[PDB]
Amino acid sequence: TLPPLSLLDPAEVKQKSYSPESLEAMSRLLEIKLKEFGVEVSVDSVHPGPVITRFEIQPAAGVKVSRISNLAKDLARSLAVISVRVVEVIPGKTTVGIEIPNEDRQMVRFSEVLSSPEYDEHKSTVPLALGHDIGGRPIITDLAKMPHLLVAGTTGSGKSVGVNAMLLSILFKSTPSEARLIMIDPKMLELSIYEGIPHLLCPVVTDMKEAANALRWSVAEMERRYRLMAAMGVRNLAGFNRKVKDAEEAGTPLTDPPQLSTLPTIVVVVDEFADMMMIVGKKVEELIARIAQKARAAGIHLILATQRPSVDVITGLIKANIPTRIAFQVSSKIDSRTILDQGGAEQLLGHGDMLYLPPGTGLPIRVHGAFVSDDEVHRVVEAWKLRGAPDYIEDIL
Amino acid sequence: LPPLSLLDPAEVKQKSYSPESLEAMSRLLEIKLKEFGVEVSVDSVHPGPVITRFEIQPAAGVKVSRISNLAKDLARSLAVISVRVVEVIPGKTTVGIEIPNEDRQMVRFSEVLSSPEYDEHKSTVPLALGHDIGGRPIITDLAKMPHLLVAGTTGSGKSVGVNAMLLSILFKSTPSEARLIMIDPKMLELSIYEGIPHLLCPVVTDMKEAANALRWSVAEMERRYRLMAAMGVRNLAGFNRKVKDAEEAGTPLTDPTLPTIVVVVDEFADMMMIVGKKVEELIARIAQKARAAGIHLILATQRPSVDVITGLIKANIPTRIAFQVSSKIDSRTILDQGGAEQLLGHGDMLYLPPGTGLPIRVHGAFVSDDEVHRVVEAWKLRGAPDYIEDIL
Amino acid sequence: TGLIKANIPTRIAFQVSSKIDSRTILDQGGAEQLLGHGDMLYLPPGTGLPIRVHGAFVSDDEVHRVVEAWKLRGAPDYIEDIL
DNA sequence: ATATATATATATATATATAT
DNA sequence: ATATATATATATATATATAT
Ligand SMILES: Nc1ncnc2c1ncn2[C@@H]1O[C@H](COP(=O)(O)OP(=O)(O)O)[C@@H](O)[C@H]1O
Ligand SMILES: Nc1ncnc2c1ncn2[C@@H]1O[C@H](COP(=O)(O)OP(=O)(O)O)[C@@H](O)[C@H]1O
Ligand SMILES: Nc1ncnc2c1ncn2[C@@H]1O[C@H](COP(=O)(O)OP(=O)(O)O)[C@@H](O)[C@H]1O
Ligand SMILES: [Mg+2]
Repeated sequence: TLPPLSLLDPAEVKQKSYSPESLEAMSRLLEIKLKEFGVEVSVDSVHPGPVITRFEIQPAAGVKVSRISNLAKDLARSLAVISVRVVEVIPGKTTVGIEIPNEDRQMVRFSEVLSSPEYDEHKSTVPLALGHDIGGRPIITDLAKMPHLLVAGTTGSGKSVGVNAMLLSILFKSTPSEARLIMIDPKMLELSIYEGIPHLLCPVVTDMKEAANALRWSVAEMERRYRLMAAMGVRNLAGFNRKVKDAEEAGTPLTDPPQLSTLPTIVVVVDEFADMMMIVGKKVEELIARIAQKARAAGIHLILATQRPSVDVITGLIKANIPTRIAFQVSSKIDSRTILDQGGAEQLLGHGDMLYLPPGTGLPIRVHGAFVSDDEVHRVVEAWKLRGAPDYIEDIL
Repeated sequence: LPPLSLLDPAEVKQKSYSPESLEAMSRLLEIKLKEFGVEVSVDSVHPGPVITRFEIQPAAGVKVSRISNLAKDLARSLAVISVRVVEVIPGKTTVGIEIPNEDRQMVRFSEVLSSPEYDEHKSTVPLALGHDIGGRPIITDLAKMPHLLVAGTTGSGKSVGVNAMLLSILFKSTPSEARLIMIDPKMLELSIYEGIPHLLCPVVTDMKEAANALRWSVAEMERRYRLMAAMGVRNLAGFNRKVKDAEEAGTPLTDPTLPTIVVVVDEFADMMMIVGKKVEELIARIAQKARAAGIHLILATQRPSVDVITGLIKANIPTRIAFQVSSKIDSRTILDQGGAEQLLGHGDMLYLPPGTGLPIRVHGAFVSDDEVHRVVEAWKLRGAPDYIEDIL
Repeated sequence: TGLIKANIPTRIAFQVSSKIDSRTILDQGGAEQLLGHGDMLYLPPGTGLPIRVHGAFVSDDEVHRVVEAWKLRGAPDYIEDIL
């Protein structure tokens, strides 16, 4: 009874297209305005895209890539653009990629992302339709193996819309028997509108006295599920669901060290982690650390939307266990490496232009975050409440 | 309402610049840059009230950082206080240097209200806080900020800035829409406001009488927030939709027009220290849902320290205004960038929008305390005050 | 303390022994470069650049003379309930 | 133009010195 | 007795500002 994708707004902005004459002219202009800075290049390919256009240049014989990155602001100021991003390492090809933003920004809608094959047949209970890559290819990842996340970026750069797109990716694919959310929300403006779905376990947790109890129940559920899985000769949640479905195949509900069924995939979401720490502090610090360390094999996954994550806010022991991190628009090369261990997250655009950093890879996949206005979230949540009852667990609080 | 013909009519100045003066200054800028390393060609000039912008076309190979570092030696070599380099102006190729004038002209408040946006501003709490570089008024809506973080080192137009903000709040409102509860610790500012119907109590000048008004504000926001759900509406305009259509259809809608109430918080460092924590962790309570029930704050202080503007108060209010501050140390706790102390003073600010990260150079408006007395007396003469007992 | 620096806009620092003390007083860092013996930089009411004011010398063989010139003209008036 | 030298921001780890 | 706040040393990353 999963909702129809028709509840999302249609693809409209597909009208944009640039003639190859303009690309020729702009590539020659790029070569000239670089050669005016000492570095000579040769535009090799002109790979276009929705928001940016990767002018894949071939550096000369002897020029260093740093001699290009250190002028990624002068070159931008001298091309009548906002800010160019220099992809100092293309994977596979022996080039440097300059990504000059377009004039009219083809917006990305969310039905454009979900209608893609990578989402059609993504066999995980918890996918995440992040958006389109720099060329229109959709980027769809798996929070189940991710296994956690750290949203960041300054004010007005698309963090709330990012979390919204992620949650809607959770909804259009997973029943309450395959996913089950838990949401904390200090400074409530955009997450309250999710209340009532059959995927929650609590109200929208604004009572910071009750956030601690929610996360303590989360840790307790982690412990209980580890006990229950270790008593059944398995090594993670996926193998446990395999065993229970093979049991139901033989029509035999297994023991309960009566009956056991498939277990959900908890998703603990936290918006603006800094405001939560400014209230609960050390009381819910060991809790986040302990639900981030040993809560992958169980299923309790942890999203953490935040502004600039510093060790003052998100401690090192928590960041050292959340290895997949996105960044929308930091302010400098230190606000960048606080969230992404690199630079270049300041050389972006607002309005939802993230840098997805896959787990265990030093190359941020620049992704354009899908746009989801609150009307879409409302027309999805009100359609969920029609399908299920607000199943809550007061025992959590 | 008190009409526009109650303020000082903006004195007519012929000008502070001539085309030959701008041309000579542009040539001087090019020559003083050529004496340095850079090579520069000025193409366009944009005059302004206080700061004048020179959009320069740097030569092929000139890195912007070089001019941004030569900023101070330009300030010296041009015989000015200090200039600032707008490193990237949108949609162009020219770097913008901003040179202070020699004949400052004042931003008089009638010149700010008579602007076409204040008259057309569709709200009840506009903070018409003066012109910008170009000389175009910068009017913002309180209910969308939805709170404020005015600060700046002493003698930076702060009392006058807050007075202009409050006069803007007043000038286009009645007690049925806007309403005020002022907090003036130092016995110094806002003591003039005593008899306007926009007040709910005698101006809270005692400091242990301030926790009372604060607790009443909390109770008021949290009872309006329940009264909303009693009709399913969300914002105060929504709850007003009923009672202003209950007169278009004659509807007896009862207790199952509430006005916006702007708690005017001034020099809150005092209130902080003479109360303690029951005020330190109470504005953080208000700011959460006050933005939906008319309650609003104008949090202002005259020393932005680390223990006065705390992360428990700072993070619930993203809209923040500076003035000429001591140095970068207070710049980083009243704003989040660099250049909030290098302001020409006497009203200049860096307004930071709610959903932006670039503060706009804004020239504050100057309001004569004579005209403040005049307009407060005008309000006292139009209607009459009305207070409430439990405010304590 | 923060309480003392809170509501005292006007400050006067003679030559302090280091720079941390100069920031403790003025928040400027220019008090440690004073030539001693009554030299001081005045941070005027309000704020701004600290003006340097070489203090004036008065000798304890003159404070006593002035105390005498006053004492002869009046008498100690100690309001009882102060202490 | 390109290799170093000096200042600064951020994060870790330790020793004191305060408070509960 | 046992948690915080501060100052320090040290290690990276980043620009500017001098040598060759
Ligand atoms: N995918 C997108 N495309 C275009 N604009 C977007 C997109 N995502 C977000 N925005 C813009 O960003 C704003 C929301 O930013 P937000 O996530 O609230 O930042 P913050 O939470 O830091 O204030 C919206 O006003 C919207 O216009
Ligand atoms: N926009 C302006 N135009 C002219 N003079 C101004 C302006 N803003 C401030 N001033 C001058 O600065 C003074 C305001 O000082 P203020 O910053 O209120 O002191 P404090 O910070 O101690 O309250 C006014 O008396 C006025 O003379
Ligand atoms: N105007 C002045 N010129 C030169 N020396 C001065 C002046 N004023 C004070 N002094 C010096 O200051 C000294 C007194 O300082 P002192 O009272 O010992 O300081 P403290 O009591 O704070 O330790 C005198 O020895 C005198 O020489
Ligand atoms: Mg947000």
